[PDB]
Amino acid sequence: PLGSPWGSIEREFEELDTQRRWQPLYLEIRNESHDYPHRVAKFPENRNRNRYRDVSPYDHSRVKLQNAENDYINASLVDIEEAQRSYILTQGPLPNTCCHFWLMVWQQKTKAVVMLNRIVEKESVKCAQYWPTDDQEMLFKETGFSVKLLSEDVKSYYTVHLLQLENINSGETRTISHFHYTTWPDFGVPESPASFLNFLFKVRESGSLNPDHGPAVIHCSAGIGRSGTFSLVDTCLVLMEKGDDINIKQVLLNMRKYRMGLIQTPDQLRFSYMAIIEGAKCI
Ligand SMILES: O=C1CN(c2c(O)cc(-c3c[nH]c(C(=O)NC4CCCCCC4)n3)cc2F)S(=O)(=O)N1
Repeated sequence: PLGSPWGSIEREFEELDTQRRWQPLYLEIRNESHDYPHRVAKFPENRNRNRYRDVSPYDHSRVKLQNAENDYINASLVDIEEAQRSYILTQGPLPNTCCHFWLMVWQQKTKAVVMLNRIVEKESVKCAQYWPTDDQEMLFKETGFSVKLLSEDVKSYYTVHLLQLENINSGETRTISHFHYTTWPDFGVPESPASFLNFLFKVRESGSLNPDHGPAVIHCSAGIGRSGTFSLVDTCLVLMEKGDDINIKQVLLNMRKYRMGLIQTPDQLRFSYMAIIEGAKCI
C-alpha cells in the first residue's frame, strides 16, 4: 500500500515471528556464508594484532596501512555499491594497535568513528582506551599521532566525543566525531529500536557519512556482531530510498563477503528487521 514503504519487510517480519523461524533463518545465513582467504591475518608476525583468533579480515577486502613495514590491521572495507555506502568494520583496538587504528583513520580520511561496545563488558576488557577521557593528550609515537578530547556530549544511551587527531610529523589536525553507543550488550541488542534509531540518525545528521569524507570506521569488540547489525540497518534504510522491495537476507549475505560473521545472534537479526521497519516509519 501507498503510504507503507516498510510493508513487505513488515509482512516478512510478522511471518517469521508467527512461524518462529528466526533461528532457522539465522542458520540459513550461517550455512550459506562462504569462507574467503584470510592468509595475511594468520601470519605469525600479526598474531598480536588480532583480538580474537576466530575473527579475521578477508585478504581481498582488508584495509592496508600504507607506508608501513607491516601493513596489517584487523579491519575490513565493506562496500555496498547499490547503496553507494562504504564502511570500515574493525575490531576494538588492542593497546599495541591503537597507533595503527589512528593511522588508518588518518589515511582513509575518516570523519566518524562509530563505537558500539563498552571498554569493559561482563568482567572482560573488550577494547583498549584509545581516546583520552580528560584534557591530557594521548600520544601514539609508533605512527606519529596525538589525540585530544575537544568536547563530550553525554546522553542517556550514548555519548558523542569530538576528538582532535593530529599528525605529529605534518602538523595537520582533523576533528573526528566519536559516536559511542554505551547501552548495547555484547551478543545482545540495544535497549530499544527507538534508542538505536536516534543514535543512527545523529550519526547521519552529522554529515560524517557524506561522500566527500572517507568511510566511517565502525567497531564493537570483534567488529562483526554489533558492528554488522548497525551496518545492515543503515545500509538497508539507504537501499529503501530507491523504492524497491529489499531482501534483507541477501543484503547481509553480500555484506558478509567483505567481513565474516556479521550479525551474531538470531535476536540481532530480528532486531535488524525491527529497526529497519521502525526507522522507515520515523523517516
Ligand atoms: O554482539 C557482538 C559479539 N561480539 C563478539 C565478541 O565480543 C567476541 C567474539 C569472539 C570470537 N572469538 C572469541 C574468543 O576466542 N573468546 C575467548 C573465549 C575463551 C577464552 C577466554 C576469552 C576469550 N570471541 C565474537 C564476537 F562476535 S561483537 O562482534 O563484539 N559484537
